[PDB]
Amino acid sequence: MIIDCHGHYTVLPKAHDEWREQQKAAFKAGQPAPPYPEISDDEIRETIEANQLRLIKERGADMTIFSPRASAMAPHVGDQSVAVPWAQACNNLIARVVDLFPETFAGVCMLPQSPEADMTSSIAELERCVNELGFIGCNLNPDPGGGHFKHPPLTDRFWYPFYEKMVELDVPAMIHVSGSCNPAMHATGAYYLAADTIAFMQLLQGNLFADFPTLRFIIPHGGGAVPYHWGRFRGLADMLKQPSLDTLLMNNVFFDTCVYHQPGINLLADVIDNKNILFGSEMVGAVRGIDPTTGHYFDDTKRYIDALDISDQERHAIFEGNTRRVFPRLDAKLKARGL
Amino acid sequence: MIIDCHGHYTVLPKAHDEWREQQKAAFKAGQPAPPYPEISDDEIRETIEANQLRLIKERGADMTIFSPRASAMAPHVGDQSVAVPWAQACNNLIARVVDLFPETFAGVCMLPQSPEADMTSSIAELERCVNELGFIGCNLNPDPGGGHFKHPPLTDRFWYPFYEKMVELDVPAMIHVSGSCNPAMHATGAYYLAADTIAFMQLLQGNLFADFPTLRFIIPHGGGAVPYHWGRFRGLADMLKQPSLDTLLMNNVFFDTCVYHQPGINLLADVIDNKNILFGSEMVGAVRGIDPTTGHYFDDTKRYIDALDISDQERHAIFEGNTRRVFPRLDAKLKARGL
Ligand SMILES: [Zn+2]
Ligand SMILES: [Zn+2]
Repeated sequence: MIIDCHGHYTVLPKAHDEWREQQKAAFKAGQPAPPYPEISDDEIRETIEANQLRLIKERGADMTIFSPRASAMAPHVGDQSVAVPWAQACNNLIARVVDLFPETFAGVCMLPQSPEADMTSSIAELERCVNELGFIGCNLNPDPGGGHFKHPPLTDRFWYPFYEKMVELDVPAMIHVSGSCNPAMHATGAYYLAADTIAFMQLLQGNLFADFPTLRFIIPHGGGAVPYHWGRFRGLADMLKQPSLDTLLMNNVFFDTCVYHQPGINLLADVIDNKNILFGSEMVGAVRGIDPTTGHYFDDTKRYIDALDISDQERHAIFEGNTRRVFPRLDAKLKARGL
Repeated sequence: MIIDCHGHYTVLPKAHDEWREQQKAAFKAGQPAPPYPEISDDEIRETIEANQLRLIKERGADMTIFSPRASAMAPHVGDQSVAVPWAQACNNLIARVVDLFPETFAGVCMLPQSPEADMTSSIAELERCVNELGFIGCNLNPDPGGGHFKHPPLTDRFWYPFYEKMVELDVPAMIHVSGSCNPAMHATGAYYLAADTIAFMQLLQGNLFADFPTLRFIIPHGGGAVPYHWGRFRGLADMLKQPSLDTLLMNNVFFDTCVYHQPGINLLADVIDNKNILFGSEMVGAVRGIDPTTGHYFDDTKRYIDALDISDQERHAIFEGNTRRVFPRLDAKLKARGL
């Protein structure tokens, strides 16, 4: 089995983006937001079937772990009064897609984070999503201010009440920022990668997993700059007098394979331990075109693992095993289906 | 010839970092600057001979392109009254080093940048360092605020008068942030690399080198995250409806070889055209220790170049050929010595 660990609901029913701009325009006008529209299951079936389900079929995947659209999380302007109904509405959409397609999609939640609030409503939405909607994970935005890193590092006690709910519920988080309000910083091509790189160093500077020994993070997009500069990060453990990386982090930190070329993927498999590598592609996302240089899709990352010269034990772990051990609720669901 | 294009004067005379802390502490009230100390040729020569030159010898290099200490250039709080005398004092030390060891060190200057100012004083110090001190390039800081990316992208018209001076003096710039004022961002493990990645995407969003076709940038640390995610950046060129990377950027953008492990060095060599790779090591810098996994130093990047399977012309471009074309003034100085 091939479980795609990274994916967002990007091609949406039209009334959803419509309401989102009315909710945005009503808040900056001092008005309440209009009622959320009704969306048909056939409309939801249409968006999914035309896009995600088609490519999963073509590309030989079985499941995709599905979360709200990453750019549209935009936890900026304005406040919690926008963030909570928006986060709730997007995850309700994710829950409905799983209802219509439960053998293929597993849910991961966005959180109603915003710069002016602590993690109280996100702990609520995580609980609502895991307990009532059957979700298996969350998306954690390390900079809900969106491009100036004006929020505390992930080792800060600001985050500690949130991590306790994660560990009790046994759910991991993918560190994942959203849209950028910084003109100097494009989101999907720079801001995503910088936050990944910064997040990994933040953990390297501290000892979070001394406090939460079972807490597990995924840093997406092959870990930002990190495997490419792996030797730089090992040497900094020594420069900081910190424990070696294999013990400090790599039992709690895992990287996905949304690196969009064979040489980036060849390097990931070469430098990061097989158990820390999770298959992902983030299809219908940042890079939707074909590679002139290969004739295959950029985000068809299975082709890079499939082209690797690895053992079947290694193929099983990237494609299915690693994700099921980091997401226990998904392992438990697949056992209960005999898989 | 073996020229290390990236290197800082990191081990300083005691009074310099001392005077830096008094210039900071005097500004902590309303005071002018304390007396700048006198520094001897023998003290300076000692630090160089105990450090950089000894390692050049053992690592078998001929030249180092030398710039002020990068972490301590960081002009946080406050303004030009600090940034200009600090840069002048810093650049003088590099000038004196080259005076003492001129066949071995070539000078590149830091600039008097600060968040509230334009490039007027930066233009002056570059002219002063190039015209009067004979420098061959500069270090250009895209975020002097020290950790928040609150400054305009490198494509903005804010930067154009400075590029005009770079263009007239025939000096390139290495894109370089400094120390971090962000609690969420360690400098050498995140901020250095995060800025490199953000800098490259900014230029990919626009067409700066249509305006300044002779403008040349070096993005250090193997391009930050950039070669590792080259397919993501190529695929984003189509997503942005933009010209291809080889034509939009790769006649004007150069990457050094400060990637501190063989597989990262293997990837950079693999995806970046030979003409865009400049040998560097940033020795005695962020990572000063030995690699347990290899038995050689992390920052001994020449050893990684030596292990590549490339032609002698290809080795020639990395070690001597590419940098002599990007720093014409040094080509002319080396030509003027018959080499
Ligand atoms: Zn994503
Ligand atoms: Zn440097």
